Parts: sequence; structure tokens; C-alpha cells
Amino acid sequence: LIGRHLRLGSVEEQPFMFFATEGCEGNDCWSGMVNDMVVKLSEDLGFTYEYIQPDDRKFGALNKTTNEWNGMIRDLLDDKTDMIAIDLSTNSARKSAIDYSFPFMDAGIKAVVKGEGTTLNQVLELLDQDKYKWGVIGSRHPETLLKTHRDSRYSRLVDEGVELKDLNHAIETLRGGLFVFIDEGPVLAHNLISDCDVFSVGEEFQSFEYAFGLPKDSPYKSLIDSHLLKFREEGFIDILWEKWSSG
Amino acid sequence: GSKNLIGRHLRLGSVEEQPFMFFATEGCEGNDCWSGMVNDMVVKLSEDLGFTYEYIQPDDRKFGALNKTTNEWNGMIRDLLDDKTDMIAIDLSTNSARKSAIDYSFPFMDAGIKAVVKGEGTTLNQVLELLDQDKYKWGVIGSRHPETLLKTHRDSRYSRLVDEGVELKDLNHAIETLRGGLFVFIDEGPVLAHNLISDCDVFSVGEEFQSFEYAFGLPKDSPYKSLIDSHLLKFREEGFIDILWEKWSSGNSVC
Repeated sequence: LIGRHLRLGSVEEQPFMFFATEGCEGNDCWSGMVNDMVVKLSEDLGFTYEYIQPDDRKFGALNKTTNEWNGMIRDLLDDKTDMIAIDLSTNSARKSAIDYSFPFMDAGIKAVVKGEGTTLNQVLELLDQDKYKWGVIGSRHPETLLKTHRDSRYSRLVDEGVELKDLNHAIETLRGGLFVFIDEGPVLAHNLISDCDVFSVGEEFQSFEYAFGLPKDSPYKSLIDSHLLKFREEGFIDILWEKWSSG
Repeated sequence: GSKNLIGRHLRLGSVEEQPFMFFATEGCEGNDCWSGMVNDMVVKLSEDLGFTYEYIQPDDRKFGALNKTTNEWNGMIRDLLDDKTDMIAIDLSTNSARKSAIDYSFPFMDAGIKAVVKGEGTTLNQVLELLDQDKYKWGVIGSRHPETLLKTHRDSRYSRLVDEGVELKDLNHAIETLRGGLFVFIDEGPVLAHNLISDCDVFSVGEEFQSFEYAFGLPKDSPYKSLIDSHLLKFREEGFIDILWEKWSSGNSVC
């Protein structure tokens, strides 16, 4: 990678990435755990880089009607980027189209709700009541995992829930009450740290990883993987999580 | 790309390491000698991907480490590098030394380093305390992952731990030494969880430390990595790996 230039797909997703929309130029508009990883990779491997956001602002899912991707996944497949540098969850749908780097973090699906003492014990119970609404964000990993689960009652949850635009919309809706938001543990841990009236619904389920996304046959995968493994082994990832997560 | 596994015959590196693999030494032939969590994964992969297979054990019965004097590997890693095997099918820990020489599949389990101790009286809170006392002896198994992680660690007191500890040949030798008392064995969480379940007089030394994964080992440029990775990810996503851990790992505790 010495001398090379990498186009990196990314979007804001706190605390992994923060994007300043004003008051900055170029790479300096970006900060966060993933940015710190990229900066260290660029120093050690000798590449320059820039970040490219998807125009549709989505992470990426496969639309089964059109058989087309959107989001950062689509930008990668379209060769607009060389790597996706974000908390990119591992799932089989994506794995059919792209590769993943060595992982940097473990993660699970977590469901949360406002108000102490919820009667809900498990998310499928939502289908048998009408006190609570619920939802997942469109074109993001949790939606895909639930839609591909062997138990099609999870597809019902997705199909019958509110389609949320983005993390801000989801958290707003959650804070509005009587609403179960289903998303990812680490993201919820950070972003709801001060919401003392928000509680888990059931236990976390599904085990997956956060990694970077790479095109199949990327000439850079070996080096990125080696360096990411070293980051984990040396404790750098843990140090960055402590730096960036609340708190 | 074009190459797939249909009709291929894979040679798989493995050794006994309960509950991942059990190897019967009599009364069986060939693949039928093997059982366990990893064997169940291999069987399912073979059916879905269309290969036949056999297991090949290293004569040295080592997992594999890099000798800094000779710059040569040993164990299953060496057999893979020497084309005796096509994949290492075991609880193979991810570390940077191995990553310099081989690739890994998609991971099937998370793991950490765990230290355990047998002994009455004063005890220990963290493994580096071992260096400033002589009540307890201690050890790691040679040419296995925990030894490599401790020798790699940027705090060279962990290299001291390895260099000044007792040499342990294999997991059976380590566990018998631990059971002998006044000993700290430093190894891996899942292995110790399963194998020490009924040792009510064995306790922890501090918290687990280091994060790594168990995966399968693949040679660089293997034409089979993409398929194995996809299928392993599907196993994880479908909950198959969790079901196999429940099936094979020890339950209850007399303790």
C-alpha cells in the first residue's frame, strides 16, 4: 500500500465515526474510533486516503425484488470505493457479494424500550399485542438478519414494524415512548448511555462481528487483515473503545 | 473463482483437544476415529461442499509456533506450510505470528487467555505476581498459542513468565501438573471451562486477558478459503456453532 490512495466508504455512526458538516476540510471532517484506526493504518502502511459517503446515506442491503444493493455496499460493488471503513456487520447476504477484513469487535442484536417495567420478555411477543410499536432501520444489518432468520416470525417483525430512516430517527422514536427499537449492542450502549429510562427487551441474540468491507480479490486484504489483527492483539482496539465510548 | 471443492479430497490437520476433537486410539479406522464439535462442523462442510477428507496429526503433537532461532515452524502450522494438509480443523487461535505465515478462516468462537490455580493459603490476583514469589510454580504449553501471546506481549515481563515457567508438553501434562497443586496453568478460556469443570479446588487468577478467535487455518492463496469462510459464517448466523457447543461442552458441575 505504500504510495497508494484508498477511497474509503463511511458514514457517521457514533462513536465509530463522527462527520462534521461544516468548519472543516477533507479528512479532518472525520473523527472517532474507526477514524483513529484508519489514521494508524495509513501511517504504518503508507497510503493516503479519502472518505466517500453514499449518496443514499445507507449502510446497504440487497433488495430481493430488484436484486440490487444500495448504500456503502453498492458504492463498493460499483468501484466507487476500495474499502468500507465503519462498524460493518458480518452477514451472509453481504458475504455473497463482498469480503470482510479481520474483525475488530464482537456484536449482537439488542432490543430496547422506554419505560421501566415493560411486560415484554422477548421481541416476538410484539406480534401478539398492540400497546407497543417497534422497528428497525431500513438497509441496515439488523433488518437483514431478522429477514433472513429461519423463523419467519422475525420477517413478520420487520414487515409489520415501522421502517426507520436512520439512527437519529430511531432514537427519537424510542424516546417518544411505547416503541421497541431493535438494533446493535455497541451502538445502543454508546448512544443511550444517558437514557436512564431505557431498558433492554430480552437478551441479546445472534453473534456477529464488526469488520471492514473489501471487494472480492482486493489486493489489499492481506495487509489490512494482518494490521487489524495486530491492533487487536496489542490492545489498540480496546484502548480506542475506552477513548471513544461513553462513559 | 472457478475452483470449488466438489470432488476434492482434503487433508485436514487436527489433534485431540476436548471438546473440539476426540481421537480414539483403537477400535476404529480412518475418519471414524474422530468426534467432537470440530468434527461435526467438518462433516457438515463436507456434505454441503462435496469434498471427502481425512485427518492428519503432526508427529510432534504441537499446535504450532515459530522458532526464533531457526525461523522454522512446527506442529500443525508446519504441516500446512509443507502441503501435508489443506486446512487446520481445530480450535486454532488467531495470532500475529501465525498470520505472517498462514491465513485464517472466518472465526467460529471468541476466546481469551485464562489463568487458573490450585492451592490453599495465600493466592494470586494477577499472573505477573508469580515473578515475585516462590510458593507457586507455573507454566504454559510449548508451541501453543498462549505461549506465543505471552512471548509477543510488549511488556517483556510476560516473556519472563514463559522463560522461567515449567515446560509443559501438552494439555494432559498441563492438567496433571495443575492437579498436582501449588501451580498456575495459563491457557485458554473455553478449553479450561470444559476440561476443569469438575475440579472444585481449581480457581481463577484474575480476569481473562487478550481477545482472540478460534478459526480454521488455511494456506495463503488457498482456492478454498472463500467457500469455507462463507459456510462458516452461515453456521454462526444460523446458530449451529452455539448448538454444537451446547452439545459437546461439559455441563453441570459437582462443585
